[PDB]
Amino acid sequence: LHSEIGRLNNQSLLWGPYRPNIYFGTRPRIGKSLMTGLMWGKIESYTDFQHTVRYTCEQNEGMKGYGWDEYDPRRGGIQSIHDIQNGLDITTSFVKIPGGAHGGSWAARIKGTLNDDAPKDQKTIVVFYVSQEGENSELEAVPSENEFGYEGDVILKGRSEALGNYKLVVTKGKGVIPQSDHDLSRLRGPGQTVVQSLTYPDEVLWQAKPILFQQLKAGIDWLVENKYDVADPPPPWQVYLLANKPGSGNVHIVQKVFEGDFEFDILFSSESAGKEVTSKDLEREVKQATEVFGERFARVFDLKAPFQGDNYKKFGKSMFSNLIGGIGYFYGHSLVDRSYAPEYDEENEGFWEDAAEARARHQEALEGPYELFTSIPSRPFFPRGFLWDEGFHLLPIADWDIDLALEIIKSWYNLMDEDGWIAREQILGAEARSKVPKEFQTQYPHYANPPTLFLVLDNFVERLRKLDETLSTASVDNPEVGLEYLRRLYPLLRRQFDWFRKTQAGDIKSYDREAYSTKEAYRWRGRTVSHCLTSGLDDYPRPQPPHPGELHVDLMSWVGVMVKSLISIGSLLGATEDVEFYTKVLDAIEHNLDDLHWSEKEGCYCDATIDEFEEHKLVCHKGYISLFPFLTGLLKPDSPKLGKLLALIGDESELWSPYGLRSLSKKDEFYGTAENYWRSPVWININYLAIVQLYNIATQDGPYKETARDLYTRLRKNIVETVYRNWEETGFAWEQYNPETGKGQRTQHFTGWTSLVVKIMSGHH
Repeated sequence: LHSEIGRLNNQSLLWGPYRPNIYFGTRPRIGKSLMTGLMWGKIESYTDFQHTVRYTCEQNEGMKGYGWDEYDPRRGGIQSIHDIQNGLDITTSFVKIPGGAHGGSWAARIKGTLNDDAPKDQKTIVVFYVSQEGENSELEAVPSENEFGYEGDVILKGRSEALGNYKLVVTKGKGVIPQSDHDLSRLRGPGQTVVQSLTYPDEVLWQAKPILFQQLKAGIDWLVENKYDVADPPPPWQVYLLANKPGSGNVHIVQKVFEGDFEFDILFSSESAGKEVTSKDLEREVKQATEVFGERFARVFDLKAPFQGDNYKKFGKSMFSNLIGGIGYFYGHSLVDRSYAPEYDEENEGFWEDAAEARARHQEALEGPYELFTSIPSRPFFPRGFLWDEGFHLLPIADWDIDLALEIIKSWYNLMDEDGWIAREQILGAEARSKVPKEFQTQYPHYANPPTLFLVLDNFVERLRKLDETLSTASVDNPEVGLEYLRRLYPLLRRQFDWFRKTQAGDIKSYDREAYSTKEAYRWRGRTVSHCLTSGLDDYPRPQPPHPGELHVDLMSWVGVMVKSLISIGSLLGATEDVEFYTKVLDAIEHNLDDLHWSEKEGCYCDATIDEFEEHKLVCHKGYISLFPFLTGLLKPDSPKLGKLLALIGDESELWSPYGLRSLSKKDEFYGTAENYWRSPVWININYLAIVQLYNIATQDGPYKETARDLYTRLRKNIVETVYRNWEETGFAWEQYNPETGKGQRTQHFTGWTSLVVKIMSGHH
């Protein structure tokens, strides 16, 4: 029965608009299969279309905003695109019809409304692009009855081993289509829908913009050869109509030209299900999906005061939809240095100089291919998987559909190598690579990343202890199924636990260092003079200069996070001998945290080095790190240490801003310095951690209960209000928030862990 629920998940999830990197497109969770993509662009001149056409997501002055208003990966949703440069408001409704053996049918409606500042007679080119990968698959445009193209529907008939027999329909649509009076119209027709059927080698099918322009250039070239010139030129929009050439190939371009407003449907019908999907079907299914989404949101995201209002529900719905709407499917080779150079051991002083040099050898090679099914931090800037980012993304998603979360966990853990390493950044496929500057492509098997995924596993277990509808929760409702998942997964967690210990261990036994345990002490590999990429808090101030003697309090606490999860998961499966070792390791970390990291002079935890005279120095920079053992849920509520920390959090002159907790205290000499990623600004992800911990202290018999309650109340308000104000003003979620002015800065469309704000509003942690 485990594989039963599994088999039904595969099916429910297989289709999706899983191409977050582009404005709108669909592809299933299969590496080499059928992919679609939408392009549009105004045409005012003979040259302008190359600059206007939209495809892959961007964010600039040209585009106001965009994203999902509602979205379930199981049902579909609705997307709003507000395009200034093209005078266009676009709606993409996507919807999935369960049926057959192949993962259902699906449908989409593309609706374009000129805004007020567009000419009422604007000519807009629209392209739906369709490609298929595989050796023994076939896709064919049924040709038109009319001479030069299509007066109505365009029907694609295809077959693959993966999808079986299907047909894809691009409907006639509503809207004025411009007619041309020119001599050209004898040969090209006056204006109609047109199709071109091409074949390219599979590996380039994704490069749709160039493929398209290659045809457009080909057409213009033809005009020039055939004596169409400046004496009597055809109108621009007719020059950019492709000559109709339907047939079979791995690439089909469907082109429409519209005058004024327009809309059209795409209907994908699985042969193996009932009768085909019709426009009346899509309308019905859309409407019902909206209602189910409405209903679930109220249950799962019941916003507590003072955020019960409609304004905040709209905002909550947008933060969530964007987060879960950003899920994509990725497939391709990763780029790895398997050289395992000695210099990456980082055991000499000046080790960054060494490791720099090993990198310059360039022994990295492509490998895989691999698949990953994941949410992303940002459609326009970061449409790929990030290791620690995902722990936070899944916290709201877990709430909404735990089975989907567990699917994403499973996907991530399938990337783990023999040693128990997952690359912190998953760039699978040339399409993913296309958007990444070469310097950042190569992954390194000695680079760690905060095990934030464990945090979601935490939520699962607590839920465990205590049809679309059914499947979302199936893995908690049916605990035989629940435990089986954790059974298969456990080894890999354990492997990763050990991996941390083998590769990210610090030195006690070789230094002027005493502590309750000699085993437990951790250091991030990867670190450069000014940076520590692998910790996540890339430019948070660290010991100077970097040094193999370092120990890093954040890292230690992350290990704490894992031991606690393994303990809990171990119990659930009765790994006697295993639980015991974890309990030893835990007990040690608690003691050693205090021994190695706690400062009495400073009343908070700190990082550590060894000196210009070879003894153990603590180095305190009041900030997020300083709070780490707290943020990670490692302190007993009655702890005095807890006390002095809550002092630090609450302290206006240190961390406490009107807008949330500052990455780093104003008292620190490094406040506001360098590039200032983590040297002041406000981060929803760390603030989220704090808020959860406060609430835990605040709902327990214990001596801080009431200092906790005041802090949770005020932080929760501060954080939500900043994200909201900024969303209201700019329509975006932002990567971080200015501590002085409250303004969103850095990466827009960051959904992204800024979406955690729906979980902050809905309380009950």
